[PDB]
Amino acid sequence: MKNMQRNKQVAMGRKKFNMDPKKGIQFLIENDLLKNTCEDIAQFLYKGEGLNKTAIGDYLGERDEFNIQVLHAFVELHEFTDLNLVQALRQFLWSFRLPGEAQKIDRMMEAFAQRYCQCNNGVFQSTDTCYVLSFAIIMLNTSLHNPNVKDKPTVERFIAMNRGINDGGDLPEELLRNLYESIKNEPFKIPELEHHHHHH
Repeated sequence: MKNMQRNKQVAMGRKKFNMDPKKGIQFLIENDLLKNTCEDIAQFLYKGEGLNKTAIGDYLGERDEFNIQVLHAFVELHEFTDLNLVQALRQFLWSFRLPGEAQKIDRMMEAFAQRYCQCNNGVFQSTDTCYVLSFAIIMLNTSLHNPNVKDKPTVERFIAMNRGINDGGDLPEELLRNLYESIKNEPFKIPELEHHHHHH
């Protein structure tokens, strides 16, 4: 029952963000409860233990000066080390909103695979494949289930892109069918989704 010091901090921390973003952080970083220099700021700011989505978002998806460092710091806090490339490109652009559309995701992707490689390390050749491939899928899903991009690509086409972008990786065909399956079978993606608006 005796409320531990740490617990008391975690609570007050969430409150800050609720009133204003970057407040809960400065607290832990000011009280030594956290490690500044974009070290721990990643494991926390990136998500935290109940941080306001609107807050973390405003900090992730704009520009700033220090923020850019927080993102580059650690690129593996999207809970998908054992999930898969595609599956990651499905649900990983919410809780913040990416205003502008296809334009910033490019850079964010280069660094995405550049650090996320840890998830596999050797599976996607090195890193280039992980990046170039990632986008290939982001487009697939989009064109797949989109009103402004009514196309509905096929698994074959993907393989057509993989068999060349890999630069030698090749990647099992069966894997391409499963990785792409996560999409066709589990549509939806970047913000501004239908999310079943018909609900009257």
